[PDB]
Amino acid sequence: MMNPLIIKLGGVLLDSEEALERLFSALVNYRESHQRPLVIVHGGGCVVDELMKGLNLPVKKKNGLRVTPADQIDIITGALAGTANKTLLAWAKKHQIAAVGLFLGDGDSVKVTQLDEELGHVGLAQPGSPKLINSLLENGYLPVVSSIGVTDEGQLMNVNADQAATALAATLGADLILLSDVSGILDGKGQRIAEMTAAKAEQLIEQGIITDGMIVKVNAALDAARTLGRPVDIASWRHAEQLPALFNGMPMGTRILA
Amino acid sequence: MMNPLIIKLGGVLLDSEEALERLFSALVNYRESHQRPLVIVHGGGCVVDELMKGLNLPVKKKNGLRVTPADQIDIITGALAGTANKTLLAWAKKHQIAAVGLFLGDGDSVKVTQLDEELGHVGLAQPGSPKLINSLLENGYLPVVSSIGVTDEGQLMNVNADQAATALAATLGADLILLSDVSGILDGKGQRIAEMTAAKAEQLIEQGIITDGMIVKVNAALDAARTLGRPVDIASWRHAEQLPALFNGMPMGTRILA
Ligand SMILES: Nc1ncnc2c1ncn2[C@@H]1O[C@H](COP(=O)(O)OP(=O)(O)O)[C@@H](O)[C@H]1O
Ligand SMILES: Nc1ncnc2c1ncn2[C@@H]1O[C@H](COP(=O)(O)OP(=O)(O)O)[C@@H](O)[C@H]1O
Ligand SMILES: CC(=O)N[C@@H](CCC(=O)O)C(=O)O
Ligand SMILES: CC(=O)N[C@@H](CCC(=O)O)C(=O)O
Ligand SMILES: [Mg+2]
Ligand SMILES: [Mg+2]
Repeated sequence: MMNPLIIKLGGVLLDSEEALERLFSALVNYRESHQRPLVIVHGGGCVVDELMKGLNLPVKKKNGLRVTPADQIDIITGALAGTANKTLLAWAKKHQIAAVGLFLGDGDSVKVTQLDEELGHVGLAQPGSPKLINSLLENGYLPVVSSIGVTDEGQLMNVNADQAATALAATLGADLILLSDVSGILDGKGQRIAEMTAAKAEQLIEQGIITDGMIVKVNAALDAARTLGRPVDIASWRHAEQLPALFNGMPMGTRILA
Repeated sequence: MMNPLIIKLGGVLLDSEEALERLFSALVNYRESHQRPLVIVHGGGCVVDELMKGLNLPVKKKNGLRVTPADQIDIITGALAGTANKTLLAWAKKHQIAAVGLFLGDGDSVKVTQLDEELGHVGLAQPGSPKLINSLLENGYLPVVSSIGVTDEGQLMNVNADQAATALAATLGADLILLSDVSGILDGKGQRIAEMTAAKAEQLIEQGIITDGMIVKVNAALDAARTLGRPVDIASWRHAEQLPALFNGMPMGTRILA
């Protein structure tokens, strides 16, 4: 089988029925026209931010990573490993896609350990075993993986989805594309930056151009690019007409060069 | 491979760390001493009742089944398919058990359709395809399945865990044991009833002895018993010393006769 292609899904578009319908329409068209096996890794920081409101809880992110206290890991796991994951599985079913929902601990796909006591139950993701997912792919299923993981001691961990995607990419030797709610990395004037290198990324970060979630995203992209030795793109899945070319490997956002 | 044994886990014991540690200890001991493949199906009505409190929402059950409005299916899916499911996967990991979390729609394991518009997103579970789970079992994994499902049209459905377990039992041609927070079905004086038949069940229900969740449970048990042609037990997993004999097939609660 060919090297898989991991499509990481994130952004506020995860809360759009029209966006999801358009996306799954394009996924089906791609699947039925390409032999390359697909794997979906999803985030859902928005679903969490909403549930923390209905719950009246605060949201603190220490440089892109959400502080996850022990008293909030269950709620977060519910939102990400449950709600977000099963919502995507429902859309796949609606589109006759045979999918299987998983989290990082299934088949030890992605190894996770506590990153920093200051962050709480936030995990550091690293390559695991590709056996389970490789078998699922060889049997014709579309794995849909959340970013919740678990340590060997049995503690649930919240992994930022971008880092989970990169770790899984190395595990599977797969290509990676990071889809968000913005047309790639934007510059000081808010215009799309076509190509990105580690040196340029550093500059923009120091200048304060790349902040919050995009800092974590560009770093995960660079890691994947140098690890896989292939370019990694950051693009938007907001506009239907661009979806086709996007999956075809066309530069639609910011291409991260190894 | 032998016919699997589905262990359905429910009750308030799902909220007990001591109970969970004791249970997984006995599961490991059973697994390492029996060739019969295990499959876990879990409920978690308690996790839901708590989340509906922190949210300040009402809980209505029309004869054992929780009314699930469209505006609550995502929250419920989060609690059951997410929190409850991943909590059990963490305990399995803690005990070196290679498990894989699934929901009813994975591999179309259990077919689900809307049961009644009066109930909202509550599903009617029926046998599906045993291919995915049979493969997981043959590869050495312990499937841990939640009771959330999805219709062919892509709508998430809340299935009462007892009914999901029975449907999966028929699908896999597996034996079934329903574990709860009570020592089986109790009579008018609150004493354990050793054996149960369809005729006796009807009587007790009409008399008001068997109510709420136990009505759904005894009915699912009877269906499984007549469908599989084998006895189905309803017992408690509260006391550690009883766990061994329980899994060994000893009468610890109420044995449902076909
Ligand atoms: N230079 C930048 N270019 C583009 N987006 C940026 C930049 N700096 C910060 N962002 C923020 O990063 C967000 C995307 O990251 P995030 O919210 O974590 O979503 P996700 O990871 O689910 O795709 C964009 O919505 C934007 O608000
Ligand atoms: N005759 C009865 N015998 C035993 N338990 C009963 C009976 N009638 C009602 N119950 C209730 O059924 C409950 C178990 O059902 P339920 O709460 O749905 O838990 P679960 O399905 O997770 O095991 C018991 O805790 C008890 O409160
Ligand atoms: C640790 C951490 O930041 N986690 C992410 C996971 C979801 C995502 O990437 O969208 C979070 O927002 O909670
Ligand atoms: C429909 C329905 O009653 N669902 C169950 C599922 C969990 C269980 O059986 O514990 C419920 O309480 O929400
Ligand atoms: Mg993000
Ligand atoms: Mg019940």
